[PDB]
Amino acid sequence: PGGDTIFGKIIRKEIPAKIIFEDDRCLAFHDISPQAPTHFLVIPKKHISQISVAEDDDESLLGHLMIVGKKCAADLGLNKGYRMVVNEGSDGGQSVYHVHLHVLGGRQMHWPPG
Amino acid sequence: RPGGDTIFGKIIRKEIPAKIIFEDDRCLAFHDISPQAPTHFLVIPKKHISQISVAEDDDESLLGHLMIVGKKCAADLGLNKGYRMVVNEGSDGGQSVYHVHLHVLGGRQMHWPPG
Ligand SMILES: Nc1ncnc2c1ncn2[C@@H]1O[C@H](COP(=O)(O)O)[C@@H](O)[C@H]1O
Repeated sequence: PGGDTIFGKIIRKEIPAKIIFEDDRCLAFHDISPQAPTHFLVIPKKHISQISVAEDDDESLLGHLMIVGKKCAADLGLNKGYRMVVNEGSDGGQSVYHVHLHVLGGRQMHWPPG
Repeated sequence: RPGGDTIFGKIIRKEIPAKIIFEDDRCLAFHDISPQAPTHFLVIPKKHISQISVAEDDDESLLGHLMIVGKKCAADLGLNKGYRMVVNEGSDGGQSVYHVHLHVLGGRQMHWPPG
């Protein structure tokens, strides 16, 4: 349950993380390697390894990650905006094979997005 | 009006041209006019939502649908080595069109940080 990645360990509370929000199906916490003054992740508790293998039934859950992300961003005072990112695979630069939504703010985000 | 006032609303109603990848009752996927990767397209809802920060709770399935369509289009376009999904919110996010949309970029190595 939670999967065999470091994010699984975080979900199971086996290793520490700075948790922002939790409910019965997702978890939001600050990234250990922040790329902006505010940088956190929203992850599902269901182990979906990558967005490319998500099913149609996961539709509401994925949207839930975004809504939680939006709400956490507001709570963290990101009133000038932010960027949401999902990485897939090698080219996408996905670092952990557990689906995660990046939320970055507190500075001007630039273009291209990597 | 169905689709809203932005240029994306006009694309939805076929009033200005677009290179469309996928269309159903809830969304539309089309190629970006200023690609930042060899493949770069957008997935947008047909319902006008100005930005992700004002999305409502019952917009959850719709937002998730954008992602599912995004990943399916990516697969259909042969992005087998991966891709990056992006949502720009507000000034710090660099948002320029205030109709919610998901970027999907691939066909090259994406770098970190993501802007
Ligand atoms: N007529 C158009 N057709 C397709 N893509 C567009 C059009 N106008 C703007 N875009 C793209 O939409 C995005 C809007 O910027 P942003 O709001 O930061 O995502 C940019 O990537 C633009 O290149």
